[PDB]
Amino acid sequence: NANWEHLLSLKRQGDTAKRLRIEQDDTRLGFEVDYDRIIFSAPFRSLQDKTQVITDFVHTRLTHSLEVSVVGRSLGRMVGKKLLEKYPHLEQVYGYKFNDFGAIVAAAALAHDIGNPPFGHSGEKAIGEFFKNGYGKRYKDSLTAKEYQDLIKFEGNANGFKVLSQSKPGAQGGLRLSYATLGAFMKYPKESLPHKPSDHIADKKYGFFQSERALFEDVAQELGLLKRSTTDDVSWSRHPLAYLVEAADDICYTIIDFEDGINLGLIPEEYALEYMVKLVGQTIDRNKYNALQETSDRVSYLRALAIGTLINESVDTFMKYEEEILAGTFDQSLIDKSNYQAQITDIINLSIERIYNSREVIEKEIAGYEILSTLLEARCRALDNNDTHYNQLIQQLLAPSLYENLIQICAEVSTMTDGKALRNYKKIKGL
Amino acid sequence: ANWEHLLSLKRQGDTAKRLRIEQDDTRLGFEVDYDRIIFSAPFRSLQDKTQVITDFVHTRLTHSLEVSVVGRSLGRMVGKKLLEKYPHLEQVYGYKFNDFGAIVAAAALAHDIGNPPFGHSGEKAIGEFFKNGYGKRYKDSLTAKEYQDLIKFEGNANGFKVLSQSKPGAQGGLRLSYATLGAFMKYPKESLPHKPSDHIADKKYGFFQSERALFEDVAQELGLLKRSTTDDVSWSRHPLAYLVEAADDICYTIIDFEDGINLGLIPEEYALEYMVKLVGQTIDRNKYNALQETSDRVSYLRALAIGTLINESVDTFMKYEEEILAGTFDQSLIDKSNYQAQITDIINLSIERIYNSREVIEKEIAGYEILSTLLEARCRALDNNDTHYNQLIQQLLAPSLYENLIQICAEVSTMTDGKALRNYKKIKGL
Ligand SMILES: [Mn+2]
Ligand SMILES: [Mn+2]
Repeated sequence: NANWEHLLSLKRQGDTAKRLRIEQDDTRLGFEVDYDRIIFSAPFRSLQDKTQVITDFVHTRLTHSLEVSVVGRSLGRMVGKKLLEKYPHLEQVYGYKFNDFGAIVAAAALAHDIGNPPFGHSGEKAIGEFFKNGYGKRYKDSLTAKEYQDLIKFEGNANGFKVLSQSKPGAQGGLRLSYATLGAFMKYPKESLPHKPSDHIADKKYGFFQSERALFEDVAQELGLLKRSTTDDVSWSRHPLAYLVEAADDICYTIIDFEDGINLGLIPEEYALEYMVKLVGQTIDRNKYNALQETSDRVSYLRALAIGTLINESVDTFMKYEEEILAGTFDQSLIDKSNYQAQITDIINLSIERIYNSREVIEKEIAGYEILSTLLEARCRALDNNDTHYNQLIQQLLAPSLYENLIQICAEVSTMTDGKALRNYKKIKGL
Repeated sequence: ANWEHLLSLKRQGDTAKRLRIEQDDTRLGFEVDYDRIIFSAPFRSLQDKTQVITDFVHTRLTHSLEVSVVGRSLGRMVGKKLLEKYPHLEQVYGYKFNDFGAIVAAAALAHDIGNPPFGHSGEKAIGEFFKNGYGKRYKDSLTAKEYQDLIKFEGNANGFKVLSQSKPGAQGGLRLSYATLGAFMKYPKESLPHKPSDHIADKKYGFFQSERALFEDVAQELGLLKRSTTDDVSWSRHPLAYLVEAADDICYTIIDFEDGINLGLIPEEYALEYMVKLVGQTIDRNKYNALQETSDRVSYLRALAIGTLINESVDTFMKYEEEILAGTFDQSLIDKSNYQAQITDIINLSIERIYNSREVIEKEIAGYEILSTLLEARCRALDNNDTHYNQLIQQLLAPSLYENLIQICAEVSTMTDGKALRNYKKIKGL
């Protein structure tokens, strides 16, 4: 069974001595510094020019990441305060405070989208398609089964972990986030294989590439995560705070996708109160709602309330199943146990029908397949014959072990802004 | 002046006091303020608002987030020292060091939220419209202060308006805590008199006549010191305003320099030359030399210089803490820095190579045309709301005379750079 004293590790990669919570300066608390390191990092700043499914210029992945980190800070503060009541020795002996849990969830949430390719899950699938059926199929017999699985099922979560921890000359350990933050980041503590060994949400995807396996082994050992398999296919039970990072993300994309689609016209405004009345009625001020004269103001009032309702419930679900999560025996997400799962489901379904299957979004994702394939092919052909005049040009333009080279090409194409990607694609194509 | 009152948790419309000891620690009013700004439409609109350069990767949103991060750190470090200097603030009123960081962080997060597009040129295009352009005609129908609001339109005062604008069903706007609004107020003065002293608090003004009564309520709750010797009102800065200003000062000095270097406008060699004193005692030379990319090298130096400037600003603040509390502090915290010469060399280099570059002058020249055109259409429709064309302009751009003109200026100010150009193009047929 896992221990909250080890799960709240302040260790950073390469540390030679232990970091005790009591001995920290509260003005420079490890977990809070993690948040700043992310805000100021080049991968986070690049989210300015990375659009979500809809490209209205005011629907960015930076805003999503920001709002997920805010909701995440709330979730972790409230759970953190209840956990210190249950296990008083964590504050009495180890010096932990409730804002520590707030900070861990907030930093992991803030970073949760940092490694995703452009164009959504279509972007991930364009990359996988490239190595499964495109030019990149040629590498299959030179890679291990799990190196190849990293590629053909390329996963933005796992690319995220690489962005946060990648060593470079003069920058060992990447952003060097606290291990507790890295533990909460990891929604899927498993390798690419075996694929979907169970129906648990933690088994649905994978969380780290082969290139990062040794790194997460260090994190998992320090946190004391529970070994879920020892069959040479490593996987662990989720760090408890990872459920809150997931819940914050789930809450935001459920409610705020709905809001956005109402504002963009894709969802008639009538559905707003219809799908959300159960989630708001115990807290809504009817007088205030009927005075608001603008649709955007009405639906954002409803969204603030729906999000408040879901945070409060998610805290309760965590505390109820707290011992099962600590044992690694909790099989669902926090949101899967919500009493509003009927309402959440109808919301998600309407959002899919009217937004994610809208003609604009389908078009952006189809063009994304072509943009990502073209960039991957220019990179891989340059890797294969670095001697030609053209491939040396391509090398100066796009990038000035075989598996490490391929995964790095994937990481770099994935972290390109939409601006650099399209401009470089157009250049390659003569447009 | 008393830190008990300066740290007020009041929200607009309140009928009873808000005791710090009775706040829920997971719903603290100062931290709620941050989240309200983060989720607000005006803050989201900074996504499509460019700063000096249009690279899509230098937005007013990223600047606002980084100023707020540097402000949280300042508020935090200063807060602990204030609480150790004034222990009754914690043992009696229940304030905590994280409270100062939250106030500074919220005020800093919002500090650019009312700024017009196209930078300081945007502000001057709005003023010229009312001083010598079409808007000149209203001068005889407005008090001196009402007109001065227009001819010297100020992004800072527009930000206060945005944070507090009442609308049906939304009294008080974001309803931020009064301590946060105090921390936001860099220029607690009205548009007149114009630059009374050479003090930075008097270089600009901070609230329009439309918001004068709101800030009067704020200044009274917080117990700010009236420094005005006339009917013209003026207050000494809320002490935390010095930290909000310092966070902004540190970020635009160092990060503009970093941006200019990474963009290509400033040669790389100037990085170490201009920042060696700011980083000499904390830089790891082997780490630096091991960094291969210039971007990563300048990021390292930027993090180091900000670290030095934050520490020095905290020390400066506590050194002059009683003078700031008494409203007798005459400078910015960064004005008192030992690296004033390095800072000035850095600012003057950025001015020469970034702010006067051809690409920035053209954007500003174009910004003038865009803002003047939108202002004239809205004002002509205000004057003759009866014609078919002016009703059309009313539906597209906006679906008491001073109230109407200050509103038109606020709306033109908060338009994204994108909406400004598109609406400008429709008004011109493209
Ligand atoms: Mn997300
Ligand atoms: Mn600024």
